[PDB]
Amino acid sequence: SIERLGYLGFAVKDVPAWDHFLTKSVGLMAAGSAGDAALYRADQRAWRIAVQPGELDDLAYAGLEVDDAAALERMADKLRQAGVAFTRGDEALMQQRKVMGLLCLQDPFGLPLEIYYGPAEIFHEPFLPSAPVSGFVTGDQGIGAFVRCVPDTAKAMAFYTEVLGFVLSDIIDIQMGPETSVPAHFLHCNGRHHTIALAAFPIPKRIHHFMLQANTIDDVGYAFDRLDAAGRITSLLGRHTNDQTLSFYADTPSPMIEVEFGWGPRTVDSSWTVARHSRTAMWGHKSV
Amino acid sequence: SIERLGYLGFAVKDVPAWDHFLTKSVGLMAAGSAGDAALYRADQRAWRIAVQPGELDDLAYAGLEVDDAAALERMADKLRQAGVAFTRGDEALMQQRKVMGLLCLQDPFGLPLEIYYGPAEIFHEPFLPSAPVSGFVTGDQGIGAFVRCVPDTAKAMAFYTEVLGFVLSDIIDIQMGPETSVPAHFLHCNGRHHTIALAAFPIPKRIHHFMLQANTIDDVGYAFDRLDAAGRITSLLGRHTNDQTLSFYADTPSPMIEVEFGWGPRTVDSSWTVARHSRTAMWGHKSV
Amino acid sequence: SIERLGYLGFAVKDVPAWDHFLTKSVGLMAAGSAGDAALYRADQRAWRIAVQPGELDDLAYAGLEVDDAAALERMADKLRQAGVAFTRGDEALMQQRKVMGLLCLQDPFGLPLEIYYGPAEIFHEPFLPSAPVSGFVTGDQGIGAFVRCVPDTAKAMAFYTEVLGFVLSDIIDIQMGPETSVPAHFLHCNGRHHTIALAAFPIPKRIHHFMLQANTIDDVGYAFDRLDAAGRITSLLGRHTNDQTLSFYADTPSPMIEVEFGWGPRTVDSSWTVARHSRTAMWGHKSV
Amino acid sequence: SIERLGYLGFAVKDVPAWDHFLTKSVGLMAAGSAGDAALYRADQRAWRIAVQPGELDDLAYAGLEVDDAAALERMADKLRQAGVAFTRGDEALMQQRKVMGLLCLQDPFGLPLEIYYGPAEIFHEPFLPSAPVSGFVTGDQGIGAFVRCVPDTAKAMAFYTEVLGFVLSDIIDIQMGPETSVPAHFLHCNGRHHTIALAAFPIPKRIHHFMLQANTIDDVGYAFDRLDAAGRITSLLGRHTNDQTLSFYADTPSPMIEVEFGWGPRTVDSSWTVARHSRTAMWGHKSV
Amino acid sequence: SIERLGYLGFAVKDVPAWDHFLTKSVGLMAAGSAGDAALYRADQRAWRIAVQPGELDDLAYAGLEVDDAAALERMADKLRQAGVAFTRGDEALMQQRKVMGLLCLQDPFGLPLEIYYGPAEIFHEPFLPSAPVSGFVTGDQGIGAFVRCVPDTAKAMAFYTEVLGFVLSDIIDIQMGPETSVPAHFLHCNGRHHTIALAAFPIPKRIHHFMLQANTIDDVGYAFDRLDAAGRITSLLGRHTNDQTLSFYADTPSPMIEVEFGWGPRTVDSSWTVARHSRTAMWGHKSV
Amino acid sequence: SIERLGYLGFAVKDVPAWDHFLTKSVGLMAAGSAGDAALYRADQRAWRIAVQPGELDDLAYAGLEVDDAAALERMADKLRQAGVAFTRGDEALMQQRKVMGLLCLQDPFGLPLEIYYGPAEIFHEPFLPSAPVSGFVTGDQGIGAFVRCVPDTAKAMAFYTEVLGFVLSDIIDIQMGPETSVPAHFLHCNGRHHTIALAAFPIPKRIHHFMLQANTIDDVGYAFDRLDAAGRITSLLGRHTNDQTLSFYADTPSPMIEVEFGWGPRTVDSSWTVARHSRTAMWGHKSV
Amino acid sequence: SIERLGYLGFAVKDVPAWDHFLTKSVGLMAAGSAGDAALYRADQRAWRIAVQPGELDDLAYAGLEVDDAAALERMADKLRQAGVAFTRGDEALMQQRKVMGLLCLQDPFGLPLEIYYGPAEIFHEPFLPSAPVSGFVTGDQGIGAFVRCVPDTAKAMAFYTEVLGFVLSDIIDIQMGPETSVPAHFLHCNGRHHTIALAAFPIPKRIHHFMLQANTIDDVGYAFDRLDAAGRITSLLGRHTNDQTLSFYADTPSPMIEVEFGWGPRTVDSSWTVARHSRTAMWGHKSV
Repeated sequence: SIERLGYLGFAVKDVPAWDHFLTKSVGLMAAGSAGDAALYRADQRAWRIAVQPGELDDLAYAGLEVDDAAALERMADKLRQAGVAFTRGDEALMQQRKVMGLLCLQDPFGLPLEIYYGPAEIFHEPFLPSAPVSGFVTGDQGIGAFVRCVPDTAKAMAFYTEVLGFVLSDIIDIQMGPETSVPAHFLHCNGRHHTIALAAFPIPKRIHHFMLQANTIDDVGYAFDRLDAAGRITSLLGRHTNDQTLSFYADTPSPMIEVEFGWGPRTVDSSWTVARHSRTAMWGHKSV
Repeated sequence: SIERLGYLGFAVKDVPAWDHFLTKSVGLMAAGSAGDAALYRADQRAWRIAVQPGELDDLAYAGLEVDDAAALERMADKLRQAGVAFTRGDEALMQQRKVMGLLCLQDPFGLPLEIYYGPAEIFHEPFLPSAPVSGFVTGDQGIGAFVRCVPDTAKAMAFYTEVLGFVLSDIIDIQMGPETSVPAHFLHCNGRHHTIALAAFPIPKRIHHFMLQANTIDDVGYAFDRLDAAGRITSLLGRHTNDQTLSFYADTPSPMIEVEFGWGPRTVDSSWTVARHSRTAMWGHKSV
Repeated sequence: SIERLGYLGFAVKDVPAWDHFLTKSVGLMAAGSAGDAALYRADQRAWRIAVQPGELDDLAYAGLEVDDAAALERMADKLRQAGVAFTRGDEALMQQRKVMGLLCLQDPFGLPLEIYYGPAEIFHEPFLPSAPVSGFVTGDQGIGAFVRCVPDTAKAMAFYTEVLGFVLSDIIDIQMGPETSVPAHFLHCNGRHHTIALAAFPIPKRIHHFMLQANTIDDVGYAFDRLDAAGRITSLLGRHTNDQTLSFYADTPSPMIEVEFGWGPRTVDSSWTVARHSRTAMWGHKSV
Repeated sequence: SIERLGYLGFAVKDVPAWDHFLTKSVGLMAAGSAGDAALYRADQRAWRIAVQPGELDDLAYAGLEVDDAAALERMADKLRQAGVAFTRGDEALMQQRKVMGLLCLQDPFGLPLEIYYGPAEIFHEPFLPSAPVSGFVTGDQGIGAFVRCVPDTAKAMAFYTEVLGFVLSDIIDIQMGPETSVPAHFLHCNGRHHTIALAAFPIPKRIHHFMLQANTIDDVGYAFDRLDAAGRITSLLGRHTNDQTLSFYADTPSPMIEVEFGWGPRTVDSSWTVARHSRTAMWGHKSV
Repeated sequence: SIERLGYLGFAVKDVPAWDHFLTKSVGLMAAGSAGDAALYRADQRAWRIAVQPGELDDLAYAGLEVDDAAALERMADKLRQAGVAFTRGDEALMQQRKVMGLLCLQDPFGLPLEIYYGPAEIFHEPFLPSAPVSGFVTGDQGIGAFVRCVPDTAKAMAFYTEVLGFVLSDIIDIQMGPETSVPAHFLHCNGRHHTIALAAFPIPKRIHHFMLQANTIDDVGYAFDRLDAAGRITSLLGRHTNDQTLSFYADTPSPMIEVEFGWGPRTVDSSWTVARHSRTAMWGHKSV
Repeated sequence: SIERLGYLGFAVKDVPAWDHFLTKSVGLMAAGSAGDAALYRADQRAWRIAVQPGELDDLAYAGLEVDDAAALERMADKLRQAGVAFTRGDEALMQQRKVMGLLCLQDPFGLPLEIYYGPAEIFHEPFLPSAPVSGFVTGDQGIGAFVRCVPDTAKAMAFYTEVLGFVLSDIIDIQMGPETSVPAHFLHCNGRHHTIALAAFPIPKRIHHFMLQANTIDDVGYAFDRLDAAGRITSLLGRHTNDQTLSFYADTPSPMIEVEFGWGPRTVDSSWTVARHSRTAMWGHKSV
Repeated sequence: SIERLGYLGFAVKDVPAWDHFLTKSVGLMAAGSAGDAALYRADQRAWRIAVQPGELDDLAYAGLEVDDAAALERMADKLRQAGVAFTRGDEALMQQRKVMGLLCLQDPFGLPLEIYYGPAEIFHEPFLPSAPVSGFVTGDQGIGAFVRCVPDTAKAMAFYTEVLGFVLSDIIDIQMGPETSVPAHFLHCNGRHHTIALAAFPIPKRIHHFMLQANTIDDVGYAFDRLDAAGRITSLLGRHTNDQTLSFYADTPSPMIEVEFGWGPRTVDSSWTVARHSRTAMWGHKSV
């Protein structure tokens, strides 16, 4: 099974705006380029987020990491047995993403996924944030999480759990209208409460948002002000019911895609009980 | 196997007396109603104890929790293989108990059991006790425990262990008369020393008592005085030989059903050795 | 010297609104009455805040605590030597405030102060909050703090430091207009970063606000939502530069008097260096 | 000033009953005799409690310890300056109490006090309790405490504080009748919340009770049962408002003198604030 | 497999001498009798060592504990499969040893073994040592250990490992004469470095010695002096190479059987590497 | 007495080279300018190091901090009593250094010193290093230290100790030639092993070097490589005998002035014993 | 699978130079001889490194340890199944290496390997270093590591992983020339980041170097100076990218074989992710 979410690639209309957003606002470290993709770091990895020009203004691919070569062949076997089409990344792609091997596939609704092993680390170029952020919580929990929009949550659930090995943490019924709610399913594949959530939102984007976790509450507080100065805040500070991440939300430069910048969630394990929540926020998160 | 005891429902003759008892005396939080049942909370769960009108003046049902949907189907399989009759809770029942799925059955002596998964949590309405109690120890150990009266301990034991997956912790020989004792069997299904004890007491009730565990010794001390002011104390403070819960006992408003309010027990695991004790109390617990 | 701020008395136009505000919103425990004053508790003390009817809609008095009878006589000596008028609280007043002895005086600008020793504690009636708040940080640091408006900060400073024994922690230049700032002086008399701050604000009230410190960040988060539901929020969540209290502000029912509800500040001692800050907030606290 | 209470001597009508009481019930170690006094140990000291035959059935003397020879001469100087009569213990007395030097005096109401230094320790005969008690909390806090009955609390207070250097911790108003209470004053001379309390009780004895502090709550629980088997319990388990000792009370064999056997109190220091309490118990301690 | 050594029974010529030895010297608690056996306690168990009259002056039986009824049936199955004769303890024997079930067998060289489950605990009669010893280390590691003399170590090894499930920890070559050594094999069945050691010593007894582990180094030091006063010391204080127990040895009243009284050994687990040592002592243990 | 070294000002020939050196190499944060001085930060202070153009290529002034206004007047009194000339910084100077008050003087050999209180902090502009350094150890220990060259160590010693209140930590005899050594005296004024060392080196500069302390050993390791890439290393990694700072040395752009970048020293207090060392390095620090 | 590297044997041209090197420089304890091999200790083992005369001037054999006799037979089975030739060490060899059993084989490129169990420990002759080194980190992680030169890394990898059970930790691309790098594969068999690394270096030796890990950073610092005094340093202090060992390198007396003396690495487990690094050093390690 997938061990963690390791990287994200966005294809966007305003590369400079994304560059400023990820560095001066979010605090990531600019790390050069690979092909037409600008690269950004959050830790020791050669890169975590890639930004390339494109009309999509959306997530273009997600990297799903495994721990070694044999694990990757086992994922190939799982894909074959499940009838899921995939191709093996060629040398150029391997070089482009800085990995030792990868399988290219899509989820049932067209999001390209890349299952890989052997990513590049560059400890000789220690991480230096572009804005005051003490650091990000990554490690075995990967880069963070994202909320995947899908037209059929049950169909998406079967794929992510049965094929990729993610596990359901819990569900939140997100009230949309007076008598309309959407059951968001939160899935884990390691200690991070969730790495991918699945929801049938009426949004045209592949994802609703991606989440990064910072080391301290002040990191979050300071980041709020930077995004507020940029005019991008979409939520006040708040804390989620299920993972208890204390965060705020802001718009990325791609319309309808937000970022969640947070701190201090609960983590999970094999004893996590599936439960249901009627609200996204235990406190705060008022929409603005 | 069952992971924990999650809820209890009582059917009683004096609903107002039970309401005052659970709130002003015990300290639980009133949490509205579902159908004709008044609901009470001890933590983040939407409810833990339900009280409905009825002539039984007894425990009407017990909710036995599992961690996910697949676990529930596996319990269904265990019931089928064991020849234990059960039905699937319909939508109305699921809505009534605020769960995602449930199986309805009885133990061999008529106590209705509900095996469920996916309970509702309401972190946006943080727990507020009705009396000075710092909190209850629940979490993975469930709401607490109860002592189930049975006519045939061996028969009850086979069902709870072989069918439901509980495990024997230890036995106490409870001296009843000059040359008469009853062997109480204490069963666990998680870290709580026991969740269900089985005993052939000559009492007309389904249970002898239910137990709640508070966070501090002062919680217990203060609760003693509140129940004493109410004229309900049945035991002085004391500590059990087997789980070493330091507690007192009091009458509930239903005759012959008591409550045990305690603190600081030992917890168990796979290395817990079956042992036998000749007394219920290491110290205290004098009957009054 | 004064050891800590122990109590506050308000004289207000809307006693019921203050009652609801302190209980359902802030979380204090209603504790009966003394004379025409409604009493509120935050801990083991018989009372911490008193609310009496009056047109002032302001702080009517502040209780400044010392540790014993001899300390009180020494404060009397300090007042005499400094030429500050004072009277000794009579039996009725002692009974009213539940103290063993008190001196009644005013600060140079008319705020009545009561220096006392021997307050009443009622551990047999353990604290029970009226809203979900885990508890307040009081103890040797007293009930909290307040910001005292004065027409002459230097004059006020001499009195609070030379006569009462408070000590300057630091200064914040609070920008009021384009080319106008007010130098707020923050004074301590124990580990609390400040107990009284002195500022020449153009506000008609004796105080700008009073501050209570809760045990957890969630206490603060939950309280924000309760005050927001009441329509009283005046600041978003934020953190101060000098004491690093993470808080929000809200209006009390008395116009121009606010409450600050906070968590997690730095504490001080004899090694605290006087420093100057150009902003009140390290992050957040946007005015709304 | 006095550093700690080091020993107590009782003169009683039933020496065998006291012997059984201190050993089999309380758990002290029999330690032979000195003259006509039977000796009992609680720790490394050669003795802590002495029992001699006499019609008093009361406390005959209390040993007040200082840390060295010079400290004792300084106490002599304090007594001289205060006009308090005293004599120097002769060689026989020094040998009898196993000390290097002592001053013999009385408090203003006739209780003999012995101020001493240089007590004997016998680590080569390690402490062995006579009943199951894990140990007593003594050390720098001395053997324990006692409540001294006096006809004039103010007079007693001046002596214990001004002459002997004890310090007021707090006061409890002990309700005796419908409209009658006695203000008990609790005095410390080290970390123990109090070593001597002063109260104008209408009891014919020099003391109301003496208190010993055990290491664990189980020590207390087990001791309760032993004293209950002996028919001596006078209070149920409970916890005091001021020192928060969790204890029970029992009769000694001398009528109107009780023992308090407790655990887990708060300790004090130079920052302890004088406060007043309206009840002796935060919870429990119901009289039986 | 066997979980721990739970009890030992000796058959001796001088019951009074053994009684004094186990109580006044070793510190065990006398606990009455069962049949013609005097019982001794080291902890919460109703008994740990039994002493009965007999000419053997040797270990008469050893109790090997398992955690539950099913485990005992599994041991029965192992014995059957291995062709090892055994009988089921009858009611009288079960009553005599205070257990819920037992299998009676012998090791290949005639030492009676009793495999049992469900021992009696008596927490209402808390442990009280007969001599100054703070306590013994037992719990999941059982009562202690013994060194079993055998004529054929390989044969004994096969039985204890293959049949009973003990595991080899390490070996010490014990030099007997100028060119003669005996390879002692140390076996564990839990965290205790060893519970049974196997050695081909030329001693007529079933065992060379049994070992008890005390809580502190002072326990050991004080015990040394008590056994020295009794004229029983056989070794000076020392520390073993393999388990690093710091101990001394003394004679029991049965000739050629000693006791080892120790403290502070290393404990083991599944990662313990088999190693060989050329000496029994890292330091000390000089024979006297 | 002086509490800590708070700031340093350099007057240099190559401002751009110093700018690159302090930011890209050392890791300090550029913080704008005040007058013709470029400012650099290491923490929450508005500035720590100032660089202005000048032919000196040397330390132009050192800021010595005290905790409050009264402390500054007391230093003025000490200067007056000692006959040391000083002037009071005017408004322009106060504005320039961002302090509430300052005294301007020189040490006996012409180094300008500024004794000040009330420095500016800017927590709303959190520290962001210009190179990968996790942070600096400052706080109550000030910015760091420097080694002051003097022609007469005894004369310098009398001034720094008797007038400014520094305290001798220890001495190192620094071997210069075959039969020539210089006794460097290391002085503290807080927990930092030394803040100023005094040595009669034959160097034309006011100081031999200044020292900054980083949070981790990796900070130091990474910094070494950055300075090595710049061609500035003067010592290999090493650790001092007296403070046990683990550091390396590098040239600043001003000839004969170096920087020491270190980690992990011992800290001092009132119990630090004056001792003498024959070498500067316990290990390493080979000159290159 | 192999549990750890337990010993190394070198065959060298200058035995005295190796003797001085391992004792006076590295700090190992001389431990006599076995046959023509001089023995050296690093801990409780009778020996860790053996040095015998020979023209090879290279590693002559490596001892690979397993935990018991059965484990060794299982390794024999693995060798048989894989078609790898091996012989059983005879009595003389067993005596020579001080082990209870061993299999002699070679890796695919001629390095003799000895798989063994039951090594000799000599706690009665406690370790005494020959130079100031506080101790070495060995225990379950074995003596240390070595870098094995091979002509075919894939072939070597298959043998060490598939046959011996080592596991790939990570890879470093070691740049040799302008457009030439060698992919070093680092393998673990316990918590030590690696025990054997495999690399196709163009060196005539079996190994590039062996590594020892000392307890403290000062151990490393002091050792650097000792090797520098000997003229043997080949690298400055530095820290590796992958295991983060902070070390230096020095020449052994055998040309082209070095020693790495280090401290403070990361350790591994089953969750270690295979990653790739482009440099050997995160910082330092400049070649000299």
